[PDB]
Amino acid sequence: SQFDILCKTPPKVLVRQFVERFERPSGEKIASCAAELTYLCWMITHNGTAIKRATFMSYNTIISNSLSFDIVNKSLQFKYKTQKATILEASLKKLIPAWEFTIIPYNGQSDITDIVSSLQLQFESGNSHSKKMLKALLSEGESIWEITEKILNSFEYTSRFTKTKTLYQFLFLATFINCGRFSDIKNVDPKSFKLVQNKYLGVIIQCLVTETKTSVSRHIYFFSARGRIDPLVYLDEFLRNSEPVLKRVNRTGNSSSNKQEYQLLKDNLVRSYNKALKKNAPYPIFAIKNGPKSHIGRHLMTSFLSMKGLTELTNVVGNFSDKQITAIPDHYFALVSRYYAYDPISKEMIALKDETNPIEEWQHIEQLKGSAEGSIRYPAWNGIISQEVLDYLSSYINRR
Amino acid sequence: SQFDILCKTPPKVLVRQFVERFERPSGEKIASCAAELTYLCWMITHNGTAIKRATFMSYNTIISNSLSFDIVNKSLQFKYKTQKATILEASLKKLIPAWEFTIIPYNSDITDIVSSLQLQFESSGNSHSKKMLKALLSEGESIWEITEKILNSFEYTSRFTKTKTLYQFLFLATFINCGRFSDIKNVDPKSFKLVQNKYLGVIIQCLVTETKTSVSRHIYFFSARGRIDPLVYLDEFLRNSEPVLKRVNRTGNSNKQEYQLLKDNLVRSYNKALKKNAPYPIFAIKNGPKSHIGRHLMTSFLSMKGLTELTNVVGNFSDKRASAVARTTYTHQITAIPDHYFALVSRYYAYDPISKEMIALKDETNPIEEWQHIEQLKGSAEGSIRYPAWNGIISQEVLDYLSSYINRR
Amino acid sequence: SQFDILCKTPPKVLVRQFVERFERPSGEKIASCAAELTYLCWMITHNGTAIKRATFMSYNTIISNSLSFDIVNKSLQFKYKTQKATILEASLKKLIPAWEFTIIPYNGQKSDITDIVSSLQLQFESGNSHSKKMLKALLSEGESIWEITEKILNSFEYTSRFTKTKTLYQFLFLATFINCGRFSDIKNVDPKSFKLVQNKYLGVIIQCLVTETKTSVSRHIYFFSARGRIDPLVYLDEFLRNSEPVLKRVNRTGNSSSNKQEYQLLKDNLVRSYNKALKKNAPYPIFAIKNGPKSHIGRHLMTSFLSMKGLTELTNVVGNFSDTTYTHQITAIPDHYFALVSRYYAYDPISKEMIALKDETNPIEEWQHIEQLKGSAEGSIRYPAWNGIISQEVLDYLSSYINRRIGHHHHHH
Amino acid sequence: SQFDILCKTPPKVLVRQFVERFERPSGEKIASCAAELTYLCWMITHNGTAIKRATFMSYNTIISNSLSFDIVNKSLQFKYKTQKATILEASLKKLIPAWEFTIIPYNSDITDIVSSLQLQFESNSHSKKMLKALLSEGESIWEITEKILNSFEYTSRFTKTKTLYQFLFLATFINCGRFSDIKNVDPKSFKLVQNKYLGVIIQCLVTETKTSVSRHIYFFSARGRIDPLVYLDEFLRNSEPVLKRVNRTGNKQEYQLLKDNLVRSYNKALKKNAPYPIFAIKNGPKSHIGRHLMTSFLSMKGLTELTNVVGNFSDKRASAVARTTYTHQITAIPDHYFALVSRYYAYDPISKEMIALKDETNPIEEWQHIEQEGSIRYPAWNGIISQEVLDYLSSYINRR
DNA sequence: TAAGTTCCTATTC
DNA sequence: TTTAAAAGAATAGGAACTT
DNA sequence: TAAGTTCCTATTC
DNA sequence: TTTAAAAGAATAGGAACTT
DNA sequence: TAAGTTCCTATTCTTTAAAAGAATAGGAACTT
DNA sequence: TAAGTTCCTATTCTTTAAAAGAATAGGAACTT
Repeated sequence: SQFDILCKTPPKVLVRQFVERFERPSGEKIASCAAELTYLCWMITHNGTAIKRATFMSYNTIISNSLSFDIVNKSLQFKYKTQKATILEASLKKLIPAWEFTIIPYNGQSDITDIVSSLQLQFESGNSHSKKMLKALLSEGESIWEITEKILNSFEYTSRFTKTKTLYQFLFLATFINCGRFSDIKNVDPKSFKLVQNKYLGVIIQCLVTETKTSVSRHIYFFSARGRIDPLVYLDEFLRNSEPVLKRVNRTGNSSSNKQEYQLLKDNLVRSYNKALKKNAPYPIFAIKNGPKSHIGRHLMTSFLSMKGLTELTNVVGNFSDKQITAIPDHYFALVSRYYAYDPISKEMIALKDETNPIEEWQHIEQLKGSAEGSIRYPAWNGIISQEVLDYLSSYINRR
Repeated sequence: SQFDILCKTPPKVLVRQFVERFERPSGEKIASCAAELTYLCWMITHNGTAIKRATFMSYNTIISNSLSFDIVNKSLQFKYKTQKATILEASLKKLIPAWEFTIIPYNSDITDIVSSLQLQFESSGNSHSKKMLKALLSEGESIWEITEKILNSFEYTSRFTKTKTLYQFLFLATFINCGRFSDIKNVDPKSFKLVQNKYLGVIIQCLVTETKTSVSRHIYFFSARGRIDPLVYLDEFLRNSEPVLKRVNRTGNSNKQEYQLLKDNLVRSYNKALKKNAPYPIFAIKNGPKSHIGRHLMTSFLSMKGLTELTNVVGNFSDKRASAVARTTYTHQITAIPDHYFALVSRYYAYDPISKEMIALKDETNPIEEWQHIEQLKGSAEGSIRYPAWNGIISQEVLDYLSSYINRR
Repeated sequence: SQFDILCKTPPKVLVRQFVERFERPSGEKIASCAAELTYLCWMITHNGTAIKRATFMSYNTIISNSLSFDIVNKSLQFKYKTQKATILEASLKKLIPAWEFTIIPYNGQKSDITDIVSSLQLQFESGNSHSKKMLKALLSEGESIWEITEKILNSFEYTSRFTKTKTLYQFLFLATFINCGRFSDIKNVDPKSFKLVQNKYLGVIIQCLVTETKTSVSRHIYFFSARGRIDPLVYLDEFLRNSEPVLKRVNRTGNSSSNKQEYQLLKDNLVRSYNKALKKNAPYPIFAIKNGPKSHIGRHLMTSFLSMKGLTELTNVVGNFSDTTYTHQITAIPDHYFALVSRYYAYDPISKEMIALKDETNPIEEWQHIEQLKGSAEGSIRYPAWNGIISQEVLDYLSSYINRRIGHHHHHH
Repeated sequence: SQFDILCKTPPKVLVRQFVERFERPSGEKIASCAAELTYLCWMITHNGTAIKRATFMSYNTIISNSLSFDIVNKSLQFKYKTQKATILEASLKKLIPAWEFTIIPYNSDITDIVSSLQLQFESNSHSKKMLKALLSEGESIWEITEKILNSFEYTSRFTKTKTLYQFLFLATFINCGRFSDIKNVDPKSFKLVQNKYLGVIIQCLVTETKTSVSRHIYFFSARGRIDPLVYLDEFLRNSEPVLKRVNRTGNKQEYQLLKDNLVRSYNKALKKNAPYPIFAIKNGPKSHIGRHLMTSFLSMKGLTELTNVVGNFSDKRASAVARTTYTHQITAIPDHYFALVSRYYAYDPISKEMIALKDETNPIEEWQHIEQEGSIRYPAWNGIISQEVLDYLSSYINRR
């Protein structure tokens, strides 16, 4: 990819390659300065700070779409998300004195007559059909859990391979359960899996994601759930069909010191996943272009919590901005696991008289040792995922 | 109304009518550009976004009160709630180059300040009202006693059965739902449904979309033990008022709703009435709560019973415990008033702060069991006959239920 | 006072009197425009909003000290706490076109090395920070907060010239300590707001309300039984039987009298004599320092007491330091606060609960004994000057507690 | 030291010496204005307020590293932590009109950004992880404490250094204080203070703390193989009062408990005798280990409420107005804290109580036997440390 | 087969 | 999706001596 | 006869 | 001492008619 | 020697403002 | 009569932006 090449190219070389384009003013050469120009405009406006893959990608597109130049008057202009265009224009000139640069703001700073004619148009005959469907999804009959199962099911046969089937369901259920984004699941450090105690379910599986959108680390969980949908089961299926992925570098920094060497899922999994979700459209919402896809899980849990009147948890669970890395309260999992119910009147979690009590089953599992069969059931993750974890999951699975 | 005419006038025409005023500079013409100017300043600062009736009304008043101009120097100024006055001034000029505009922040001149002070000095903000409400509450009478007394103050003083019916309905409705006037008025009569409630069997639910914070909420009506029965007042309301055509409330032009539950002006006569029959001192205070009393009453009721956790949900308050973004684009489902809320307000149950439970009052009549007796009852479609004006508008399932409940008593 | 006259003068008249000063340009006339000018600069910069007595007093002084003018060039300048000097200058001119005004910031941009140096050079060779030094000592040395409180309280016992002043000083001091309030917090109490309020640790305590506080955030002022030689109820008793209700002083230009308290608890000038007294009978060094805390001592003491005991969470609430329903917002003090300050209990850091001292007398039970016999409206007889002002329920309670204290057979039947 | 000389030099003289450097523009003279310039820039930006040793040291280094000048154009520039460079530049000029000064923010141009990036291209989290490891492994806090304490037992070259290291370490742990918290103790403030659990404990006072918020330092009898009183005894009988080093350009205090340079020697020692891996890490905690240990101890025992008080962490409950203006008495460390750390008791998280460990020796009763000489055992501190204290310690020791 | 990927561009958060 | 950069004041470390 | 007051000015919050 | 100012969108009120 | 010292430099922690407004403390001449 | 209406004006609630950055969704053209 372009970004990968950028990261491979030495700084001095980049500035070199950029300058060369202007010695023998060629349309073929100046029109390919987009990547380089992006890098430069950033390095300038941020004094050397590294640039993230996504951000670079975005800006590079913006520059490409706006780049225009006059080889005769030695002038060149383009758009860039910045407000100190001057400082940037100047710095650019210093690198290529002969030329005159013009940075055009990406954001508009709105003529009446247009606004009017546009209004006049509307008068005669928001455009968020996406929000309309999302309301329906939740507004009609089915409960959140019913919708979850149905979506989860839509991949069951439509998938071409067991791996993809396994991945889609795992990813979807994972996103819902943690109210996380695709990346929150994908960037998990497989080596961070641990067994953590929870006074309601005994123990739950916890892993860590560092490379999140807002760069605020958060935990991702997996736990036993009462009913036809059991996260542990899908985690099991996931593990026995997929393998660790080398952490893709996503920023120009050269930092090779401390960092995760692996990641839980493949970066491109999202494309196929969305493409799948799009086709097997279990609900209308998924037919809408640019409508939520992999995100859906996020929106679902966010709604679930708001509906249950537990918005206090929303922030913690969904990892947002509020006023060690903050952990999810014990009762959250109690609820989502379905072994308990939230009582509005007293505000406590009440377990369902259903026979199986998660706590007692963990104890039965915790007891009988001498069964490192976990490392035998999950060969590809052996040596990667804590054995204590692999053994627990393995047991739980066999033990049922 | 002016706003209605604004909505009826085609955009190009508005800009037309505005420009004309400046070709033959007349005082009679420039002094009437307020409405148009309001619309324009908005459209400009919001890039075509529609403007809401109330907001337009407000701004239009502000412009009217501040509009001043010099026909000779071709200059014109006025106040407008904005901080990017320049952008606005410029855009205005482009439409009428000859003139120079000056937008003054709504954030004055001494002689005015003075005369105004001189005025105040001679004649003998909301603090008094809050104190009076606390009084109203801190004296023998319970929330329900106060509710009944107010409800009664209209019983005789009203000039017509309709007005009497409307006032009581509105008041009780506002209290019961902890809603504002508008929360009751903008209900979509076509959204009435029967919804189950584990404490009362079923309750009537309707929907309001056009709320102050634009966050939709539900409005309810349910059987209540005691002298005051919401269902009864709903019955009286329905048999004396008729569906109201939904007033247009924004310049836009479409998620329709042809009707609304009450008349927009009902609030004026209602407050005027509440003011005169002043059942309590609080109502004598100028600018003191009027139609808002209902809301304050229930808010107090819940707090006093120590259930402030519900207050937010019932009063439909923007919830701040969840990220802004978590709200704006990730939440897609109206929060639900918890079942027990109605149990309490219905008076068929009581709240035990210690056991955190709803203790049914041994009153003979059991809400749940009576609904079953009513639900069994079939064929009797006397609902559409009892509420002719709402027939075809309000779900027949609802009209039949109410009708039965009423007759069945 | 000048401020009172300002409030009595009709707006149009003020502007009148001000303008007149500039028609027959006289030094005797222009030099007396300070009050008027203060009022005007405020009304202008605040669009008619009223001005508070203290603020007016302050600004008027600042203007008086800086006012200067040229009758020939028809120019006049002065300092005023503002940053939009221009808007102000203009508005002034419009009122008197002939003249040119110049508002000078009270708080300029703000020095020069050589000065800084010579100043340092001065110091190298060789009362506000000395204030903080003494306050630390006061608390740092032996004595406990309660010991210091008693000692100060006593310093007035024999140095006062009248029983009333003695009574007032001790009441005020103890009141300020107990509520961690300022002089004004005690002075502006609405005598008509006294009420009996329940407290799970002491049975009941006396509560009153102050609205006119510095930060305009209302707060409650309390009085309660305390175990030991210092009993707030006793000093309240002495206070009430020697002082009378004070008509509420008007403290803002508003004409509004429509609704407001007609009485205030203490006299505005009490603070002068009180500080003067505290200054002389200087029970401790701290009080000798010029501009050092005087009536404010109470506030510092309690703040320190709470910090020392590690209960800073209460500090804000009790001291009313700034940080739904249709309600006059006033946050109250948690029940346990009074438990502590009353001395009938102790704070246990390990569990965070209040533990009563096995001392025989338990306050709750005594309130019950008092609550039982009523009908003895002996309160209105003991506090004649407050009768009809302070709730009878309150006067009767205090009265009983007092009698039921010194002893008497009828009060013990 | 330079700073000491600064404090010894009269203000007028400093400004004198500074000005002289610019009359006969000499590289040898202008290049030595760093100290003086530091002082001045401070005095200017703070209107005469004194400057602290550490702060002066830091700024002086920054100026030295950036100072550059042109004797011909009579210009001089340097970096300084400030944002009102102009005001400063001006003031400087007024003192030496002929010259033009340029203050550069300490906290651009492409070629620099580039070369800097080119540099990086070619070439904190670990320490925290290592501490967690150190903690999350069999050995209890007290076991770790003893082991570290022992690592000096033989590796030390003198009895004094051995004595000092162990004392300092145990002191830091016990009080959850920094090096300075122990070093700046006023030896004349030692007292006997009552404790409802241990009878009495030794209390001293530190005024010159980092946050300038005074705090108390304690020493008390502890059950087990590690007894603070014993190490205090060893300390006292091998070291002696240190003259309080002046730490600001300006409130006497004739002595301090330890030597300012003790920390270097101590860290160097801790580094070599590395009892644990953590100590091998460059820039990893050294003398700071004690605080971290206690901080962890309290958190682990679930008593974080105490942490703030014991560690003297700036309180954020009471407002700044409250804290600044109206607070004049050091928050008292709760009695039970010492009960715990002394090991004569245990904390019951459920009953919220101190459960005395049936150990035979009762701390309270032994104090009484003692309460029912010292100046001869601690000659160097005689007349300095309260006799009441020296006698108590002396007894306790002999009575052992 | 295309569902799956691959590597940008377009949109949304 | 988010929203505190920096001054101010310690605690490590480096290098060359010292006991 | 000085502690108390009155009504500003100076300082501090 | 305190420290979010203001745009945006309801709910009261005033005045002159209607019934 | 090499741990232990000096005396800076390099790193890693902790705390942060300014001024309009509105009290409280003090100065003098007067009251009692 | 005045309560009840109109149609603004006056008051009193309520919630906030904008944009640089960083992901997720979609378009075309290859792969198992």
